[PDB]
Amino acid sequence: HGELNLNSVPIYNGELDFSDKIKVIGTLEELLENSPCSALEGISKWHKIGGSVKDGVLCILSQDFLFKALHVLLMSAMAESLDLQHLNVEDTHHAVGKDIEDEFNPYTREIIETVLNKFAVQEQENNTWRLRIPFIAQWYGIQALRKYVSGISMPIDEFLIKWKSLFPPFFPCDIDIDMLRGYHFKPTDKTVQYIAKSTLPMDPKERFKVLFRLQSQWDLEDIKPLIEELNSRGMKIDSFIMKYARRKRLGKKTVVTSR
Repeated sequence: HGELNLNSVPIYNGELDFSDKIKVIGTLEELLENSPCSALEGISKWHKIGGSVKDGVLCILSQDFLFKALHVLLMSAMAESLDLQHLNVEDTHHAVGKDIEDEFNPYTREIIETVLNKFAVQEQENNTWRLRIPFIAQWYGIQALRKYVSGISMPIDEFLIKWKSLFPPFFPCDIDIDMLRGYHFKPTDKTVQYIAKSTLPMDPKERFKVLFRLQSQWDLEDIKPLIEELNSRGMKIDSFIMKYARRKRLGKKTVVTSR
């Protein structure tokens, strides 16, 4: 089957008393034993979907709670001047809990560890993590697209500001709309709009037709992640595009338009 069996794995959205509002899995070892995948596949996928444990219950963080956890992690790590290139769970967990004392702190050690396993890579020195900064930047940008430019467009300079304002002050990343290839289109060359690739036509002629209505000229790198799902012959993407559209290679940039 190749995937984890999430049948009994509940979604955690920051609730106060998770174990009572929830036939539970308590351990990742248990989940792997009951899953039709290898241990390495199961562990890797656990990290990508944001699997965690809360109140002894194996769970999966909701996308809203994962966003909030990453955001407070980044604010707190900058506020304590942690080394974003050498983070350990202990300092990071302490940094986020420092100013959460009078109420409910859902950001336990395991939640912190889930965020780091999703947005960071562990170094083969200590039990230490290095943030994947461009990946975090892209993930923020995707949230900004969905919130601000779902069904309407926005000038590029205004969008970049709203995108940048999600980061902690002094966060060491330069952002660039090219990070969001596969998640947006440019209705004009100075505006941007969100697009969800999952909702595009499964017929390639119809998909290219729809994409040229959104944007009459595409850089090949911009349209590629929106069409590659249909390239089942595995050919070079330029040859695939040439079957359904016109290409013109400029200097090094290829521009693609309808035929």
